[PDB]
This record gives sequence, structure tokens and C-alpha cells, in this order.
Amino acid sequence: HKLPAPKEIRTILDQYVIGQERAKKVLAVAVYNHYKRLNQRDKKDDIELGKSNILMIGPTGSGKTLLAETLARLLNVPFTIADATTLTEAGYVGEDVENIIQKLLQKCDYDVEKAQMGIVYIDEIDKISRKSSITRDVSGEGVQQALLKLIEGTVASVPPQGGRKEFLQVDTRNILFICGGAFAGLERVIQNRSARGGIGFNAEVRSQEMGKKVGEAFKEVEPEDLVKFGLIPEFVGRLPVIATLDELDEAALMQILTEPKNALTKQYAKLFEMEGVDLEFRPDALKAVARKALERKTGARGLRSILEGILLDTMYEIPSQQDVSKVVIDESVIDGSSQPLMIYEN
Amino acid sequence: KLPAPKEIRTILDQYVIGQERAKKVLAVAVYNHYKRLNQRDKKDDIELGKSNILMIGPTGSGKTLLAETLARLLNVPFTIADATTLTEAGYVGEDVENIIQKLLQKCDYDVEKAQMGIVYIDEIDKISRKSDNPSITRDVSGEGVQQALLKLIEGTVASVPPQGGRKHPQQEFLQVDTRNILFICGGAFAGLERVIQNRSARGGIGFNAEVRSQEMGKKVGEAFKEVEPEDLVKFGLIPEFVGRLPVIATLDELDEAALMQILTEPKNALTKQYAKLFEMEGVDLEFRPDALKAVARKALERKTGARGLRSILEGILLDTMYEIPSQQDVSKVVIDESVIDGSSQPLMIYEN
Ligand SMILES: Nc1ncnc2c1ncn2[C@@H]1O[C@H](COP(=O)(O)OP(=O)(O)OP(=O)(O)O)[C@@H](O)[C@H]1O
Ligand SMILES: Nc1ncnc2c1ncn2[C@@H]1O[C@H](COP(=O)(O)OP(=O)(O)OP(=O)(O)O)[C@@H](O)[C@H]1O
Ligand SMILES: [Mg+2]
Ligand SMILES: [Mg+2]
Repeated sequence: HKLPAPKEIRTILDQYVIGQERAKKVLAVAVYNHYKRLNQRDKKDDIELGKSNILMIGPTGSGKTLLAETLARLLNVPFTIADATTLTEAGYVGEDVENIIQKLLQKCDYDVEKAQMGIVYIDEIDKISRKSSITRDVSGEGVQQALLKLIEGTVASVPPQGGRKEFLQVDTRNILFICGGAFAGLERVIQNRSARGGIGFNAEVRSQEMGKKVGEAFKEVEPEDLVKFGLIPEFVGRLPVIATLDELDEAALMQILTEPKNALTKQYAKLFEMEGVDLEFRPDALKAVARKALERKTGARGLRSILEGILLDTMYEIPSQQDVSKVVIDESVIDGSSQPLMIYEN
Repeated sequence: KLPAPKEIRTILDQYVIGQERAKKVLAVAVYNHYKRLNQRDKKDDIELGKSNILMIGPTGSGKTLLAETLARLLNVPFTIADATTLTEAGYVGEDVENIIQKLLQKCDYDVEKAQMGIVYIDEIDKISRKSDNPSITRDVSGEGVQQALLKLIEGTVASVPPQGGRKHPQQEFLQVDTRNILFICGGAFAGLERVIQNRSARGGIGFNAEVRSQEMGKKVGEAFKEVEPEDLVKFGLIPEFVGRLPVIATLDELDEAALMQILTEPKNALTKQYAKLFEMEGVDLEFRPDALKAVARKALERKTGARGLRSILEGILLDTMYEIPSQQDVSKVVIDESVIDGSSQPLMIYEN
């Protein structure tokens, strides 16, 4: 009866994420239908409850990881965020792939029943992609094969709580898995298969760089692309659902500055406020900063860097000073033409 | 009492659509196994050595589907394990007799009943030696597993651990002979298709050659039907291990007519499961005849076996599944072939 409205979740996520549409929808739909699977898991001839593992392709600073924690805060079942580099197949020190389940168990108080009703977010999945075999890819291809069966759903003897200086079993049948990585190079892959011009008089000729497009190219991704990247065909299939995130936008960067609950601006304001200066900005000022981030091609992270440099001088002077009450920022300050202006009053 | 092969075959036909060859081989195996286990005493029979069968099918060919549905019909022990985690090279990790230990849980530590169990060690392509000639850093999850597993398939006593490992140093380790435990090893050999084609035509260069094309996906499911022991060794399987599995079954690829059936024919067919979920809130979900057929074409253009089917259905209804729950006053939502074409959107009746 819970039935948390798809929009409710989407809007809760909209409080922090500012711009993603496909991602918030797919997950919210997934979350909306995941409860139903467990809610109606009784024997009404609906017993297979086939799961569809989600994927999150896209570039950096797209909020791939931000969603998982915010999702965790509105999730009543167990949830954990896992890393891929740490995991390796057995026979190497690494980290055992099944260990990912143990992490979830701890958070749910080793409630096996509850544990089988949790979600996971395996970040940096693009890292384990294989090359193109000569030697065992303990961290790449190997990891995929080990995780392969887990995604489909098998039973394992997750370690039991207690150092112990009975190897309880746990089934993966109804444990949804979501893998989101910052795949680098996939844009080129899709561009090549779609159109790869070749020298010739009667052969189509196209530029190596396809209209200098990065965003919106992920929407054309297909299973073959992932296989070229290095993902094992079997693994590509294990995750039926695929999603994509645009790179960025000028409007989206101006909104992220203030709109999000825990925006970067608030942190600086809070800090400056405790220093005794009223941190302030301007509308055009905020827009100017966004332009800089787009040139850095670093994503949302870029924003932070720009702010610090402009405010480095002020963050070094203001503390010693005990007069300034308000510090405003103008487009001229972002441009650098002027120096950070202050109001020596109080 | 032993059910006739045909019976088992038809039971599994209810879910599997097109694995006639595989369904027949397994049927004989279960049928002859029961007989052996039911006539295992001293009546003109000395050892009646078990015949271990192998399975090789493309992705999403139902290899996994068969074993669970098979398990539900079996009256003897049955366990599903994986070779990927097993890394027996006498260095670290699980051992090979722990796979039968899972079987003992089904048997409740019944030593005799364990000898009547069945095995499903799949994913035998993950242990295939990279080159078959170890040169540096002797494999841990490769050659080792093959060598270690060799003994069990041939048969040998097994020191399976008991329920716990703290009461006593030994806790009366159960002793279960393996010779009488039929092994059914089914793995998806990704790459065998090219290996077999190397033996079909040894494409050289010249007028009098047998030059082969660089793609063989059209005949990927047919490649398995031409498999031979020599091809398995090239892929990296120890020749000894190949011999321990005399029979080599094969699974074919899929068809546009077999995908349409799987969409609705099975008990928990994808379409049924989609409608089932859609029906919990109370909105009826229906699809036209041509609507379902459209999904089959897309499935064959993804080379993602039956799994691709599910994926396609997700994309077809994403925006509506987001709206439908909150969008009350929707008697039913019919689907058409246009919806799969991408021209029209889900037909929302939006009426009492
Ligand atoms: N849509 C967005 N709205 C607001 N902030 C965002 C958005 N996308 C990213 N961010 C910011 O980016 C930071 C998190 O970056 P994130 O972890 O999503 O990168 P990533 O895509 O996971 O990179 P990688 O995949 O390499 O880890 C947060 O501080 C967050 O404020
Ligand atoms: N012949 C078939 N008939 C009906 N359903 C099928 C068939 N083949 C595959 N499926 C469906 O595909 C899903 C997953 O397929 P499955 O895991 O059996 O493929 P697989 O052979 O194990 O692939 P891999 O060996 O690479 O893991 C199952 O839930 C099943 O319903
Ligand atoms: Mg991240
Ligand atoms: Mg399989």
C-alpha cells in the first residue's frame, strides 16, 4: 500500500540534482516497481519476479554518485554504494566480489530477510572493462565474469559477522544491482560504428570529430558499443536497462549554483558568515563562472576550483580583518578586471 | 515409477521454447540415472560408470532456465553452483568438494543420498587456460580448477566438511564417493565459434584457398552443433577433462518465431510478468499480435539472447509506466505495433 508516487521520488531528487531527466525517471520507475516485486512476492502465479538491472552511462560531474546517496536517504530497504577497483576474482588478494553483499548485511543488522530486499550501486563499473587476454585480467575481464553470475542471481556463503580468530548462505535472486560508470571513449565508439569514413572517391568522407558533440551521443549507445569498450557480451546482457545522462548546459550550471539544497554557494556563505562577512554575489557574476566551467570540461567539480581562486585572496585577508561586514561579487570580479570588492563597514 | 523421458521433455517444453536437442539429451540422462541409482546393487552389474554430459549454448539460450525448471521435477538432490568463484590451485579459496557440500544441505548430510545427487557446474569457459601452455604466474582460477575437478568427474572419495567446524578438530567428516554423482557441466563458450571455424576452413591466401569471412554470428548457434574434442583443447580445456565428459550436447540460436512464443507461451512469460506488475495497481495491460512480433525483430538485432527481450520491453514503456500509476481513471492501456515503431505512444484509454 506504500506506493511512493514516481513524482514524489523524482521531486525529492530534484531538490539536489538540477537537470537530469532520464536518470531520475528510470531509477524512480525502478524504485516504484521494485517495491511492488517484494510487496506482491506471494504465490499468485507471479513468482519469477524477473529483475532488470539498471545502468548509468555518461560523463563526469553528471551526478552519477550524488543520486545514490540521496536515493539511500529516501530508501527504506538496505542500500550500499560499492567500488569496482577493489574487487577481483578469487585466488588474488584483491577483494571478493561476494563481499559486496556482506557490506549490505552489516547496515541491515545481518537481517538476511531484509538483506535479500536491498539495492546496490556499483560505481566506476567502466574501470573493469577489458582491453580489446595474454594474461589474466584480475581487475578487468576477470571481475566481470565473477560478477556475471551474481547479476543473474545465485546463492553464496557471505561471511558471518564476527572475527572468529557456519558460513550462512544468502540468495541473490531478488537483489537488484545498478552499475554506473564514467565510461571514457564510448562517444568515439558509437561514432565509428555509425559512420567511419574511408579514403576514396566513391566513399563517404566524414571528420574524425563528429560535429564536436559529446552530450546527447550516449543516447545512441547499443550493446555492441559496450562490447567494443571491453565489457563481456554476457555481462552487457545481464544489465537489460540502459540509461544516459547529458553532459551539461549553460542554464543547468547557473541553476546548480543556487537551486540545490546543499549548493556550493551555501558552504562558502556559511564559512564567510562565521568569519563575520555577508557573502553575496550577482546574477551575471554567477553566469560568468558557469562559462569558465564549460571551458574546463571538468564537470560540476570545475565550478568549485574557479570560486576558490577568485576568493583565495579574500579568504586570506578577511580572517585577520575585523571590519568588513559584506563581500559582494560582480561579473567584473569573475572576469578579473577588478579585485574582490568589500564594504569596510562595522 | 521412473517418469518416461517424453514426460520430462514436455514438462520443460512449457517454459523452454526450441531446445529440443538439449531437452532430449537431458531426458535420457535423468532417465538412465534413476535406473542406475535404482539398480545399483549386485545384479550382474559391476560399476555401470556414469556418463557426464556437456552443454554449450549462446547467451540467453536458456541453459540456466533449464536447470531450475529441471530441479523442480527431480526427485533426487540437485544443486546449482558456479565455477567462476572456484579457484582451486592449492593456494587460496573454495575447494572443489564444497560444491557437493551445497548438495549435502539438500540431502541433510545423507551420505547415501549425496551419491544420488546431481550437479550443475556451469561457466566452464572461465577456467579455460588463456593459451593452454602456462608460461608465467601459474593460474589459480584456470588450469587448477580443471586438474582438481578431473578427479571428481572420474570419481574419488570426498572429505566434505560436516555442519560446523568448531565442535571438534574433525567432527566426523562425511565420506561420499563421487563416482556415482552424475555431473552436468553447461557453459556458454564465448569464442568457440571462431575456433571451430578454423578447423572448417583453414583460410590461407591464394587462388586455391578457402578464405573465410570475418563475421560468423549468423552461424553462431550452428557452430556449437559442429563442436569436436579437438576444438575444446584449443580453447584451453585440458584434454583429460574433455574425456571425462563423453557426451557433448549443444543448444541452437534463437528465431523470430521462438521469441514471439516465449513472450506469452511460458507460465511466467515476460508479457505476463509485465501485465502482472501493471495489474497490481489495477490497470489492465494488453498488447496486439503485431506489437509482440515487433519486439522479436529488435531482439535479434541486439545479439543479447532472450535477455534482450526484457530490455526492449523496458524502453517501450518507460514514460507511461512513470505516469500510469499516478494517472488514475485508466481502465486499460492497449499496445500496438506502432508503439514499437516509435511513432505512436501507449494507447491510454483514460476512461472509466
Ligand atoms: N546535476 C547536478 N546538480 C548538482 N550538482 C551536481 C550535479 N551533477 C554533479 N554535481 C556535483 O558533482 C559532485 C559529485 O560528482 P559525481 O560523483 O556525480 O561525479 P561522477 O559522475 O560520479 O564521476 P565518476 O563517475 O568519475 O565518479 C557533487 O559535489 C555535486 O554537487
Ligand atoms: N529457450 C528459452 N525459452 C524461454 N526463455 C528463455 C530461453 N532462453 C533464455 N530464456 C530467458 O532468458 C533468461 C536468462 O537466460 P539464461 O541465463 O538461461 O541464459 P544463459 O544460457 O545462462 O546465458 P549465460 O550462459 O551466458 O549466462 C531467463 O530468465 C529465461 O527466461
Ligand atoms: Mg562518482
Ligand atoms: Mg548461463
